Amino acid sequence: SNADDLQMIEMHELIQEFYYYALTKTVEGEQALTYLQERGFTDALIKERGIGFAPDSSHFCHDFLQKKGYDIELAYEAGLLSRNEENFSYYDRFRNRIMFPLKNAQGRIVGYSGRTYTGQEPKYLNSPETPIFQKRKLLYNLDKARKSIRKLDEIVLLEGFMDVIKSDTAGLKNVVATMGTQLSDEHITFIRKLTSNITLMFDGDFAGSEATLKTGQHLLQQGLNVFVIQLPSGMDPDEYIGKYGNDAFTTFVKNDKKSFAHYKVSILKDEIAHNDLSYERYLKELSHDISLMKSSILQQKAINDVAPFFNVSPEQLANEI
Ligand SMILES: Nc1ccn([C@@H]2O[C@H](COP(=O)(O)OP(=O)(O)OP(=O)(O)O)[C@@H](O)[C@H]2O)c(=O)n1
Ligand SMILES: [Mn+2]
Ligand SMILES: [Mn+2]
Ligand SMILES: [Mn+2]
Repeated sequence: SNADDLQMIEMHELIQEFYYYALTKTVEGEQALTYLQERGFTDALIKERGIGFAPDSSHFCHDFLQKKGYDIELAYEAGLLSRNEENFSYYDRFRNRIMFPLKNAQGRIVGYSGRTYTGQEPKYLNSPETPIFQKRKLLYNLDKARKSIRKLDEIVLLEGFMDVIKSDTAGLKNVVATMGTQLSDEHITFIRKLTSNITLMFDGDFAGSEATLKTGQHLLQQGLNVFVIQLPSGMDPDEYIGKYGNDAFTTFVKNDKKSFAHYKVSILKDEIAHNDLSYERYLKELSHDISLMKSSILQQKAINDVAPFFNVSPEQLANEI
C-alpha cells in the first residue's frame, strides 16, 4: 500500500542519518572514511551524497528501526534486513560496507548500494527488489540530473553510479546509471520523456564495448539518437578524472562523440576487412542501423562515415539502405 511504501521510505531516510554519523564520527567508521578520502571524496561531497557506513555488528540497523517503533517484518520487506531460515530471526543486510543512498525519480531514498572497502565479495551489495526499489525503473542520479538533461537536451549513461558521482563533481551534470543492470524498456520510456539524445560512455574494456553495442542497438531500435564516447583502454570516467583532471575530462567528453553506427563499424573494422562473410552481414546490419536513424542530418553523415569501412561509395551505401 502507499502507506507501507511511505514507512519503508522513512526507514531509509532515518537510517541514512545514522549511517552518515557512523562513517564520519565513529571509531569503527575510520577505515571506511579514509578509503573514501583517498578516492578524492571531500567531506562536502560525502555530506552532499549522504554517504555513510554500516557497522559489522549485524544488528545496528535492526536495533535502530526497532527502537523507532518500525515493524521488523516491514523492514525486511524494505530490504534493510535479512532473515535466517532456521531461527526465523532478522539481522542487518548491510554489514561493514560504505553506504550509498539510492534516491528515486522524486528524490526520496528507496534503497542502498553497499560497497566493500576491504576487497570483499560482492564488491557492491544493493537492496533487493522491493515495492519501492525496482532496478528496471531506477536510474541513479536522475532527480538531480533531470534539470540539466532537459536544458542540454541530452542524457549521458555511465556504467557505475560511482562514475556518475565523480562526473557530476567534475562538471558533467546530465549523467545517470543503472544499478548494475542492462538498460530496460521502462528506463527508455522514462528517458524519452526528457530527451531524444543519449550518449553512452561505458568502461573502456571489452565488456564495456559489448554493453555499448547491445544498449545502443536497443536505443536505436526504440528511435533515440544514440552517441558513443569511447574511453581510453582500461579506464572508466572515475579513473580518467583521477588521472587527467576535471578540465581534461569535460574536454574529452565533448570531443569524439560519434553516432552509434559510426562507433559500431569502427569496432567491426578488422573483421569486415578480413572476413568476407562478415563483410556482407555487417554491411546489411549497418544499412539497417542507418535506416533506423530518425535524424536525416545524422543519417546522411553516418552514410558518409560508414561507407569507407566497406570500400564503397556513400551513394552505393545509400542505395543499399
Ligand atoms: N558486485 C557488484 C559489482 C558491480 N556491480 C555494479 O556494476 C557497476 C559497474 O561495475 P564496476 O566497473 O565494477 O563499477 P566501478 O565504478 O568501477 O566500481 P569501483 O570504482 O568502486 O571499483 C557498478 O556501479 C555496480 O553497481 C554490482 O551490481 N555488483
Ligand atoms: Mn567491467
Ligand atoms: Mn568501472
Ligand atoms: Mn571505477
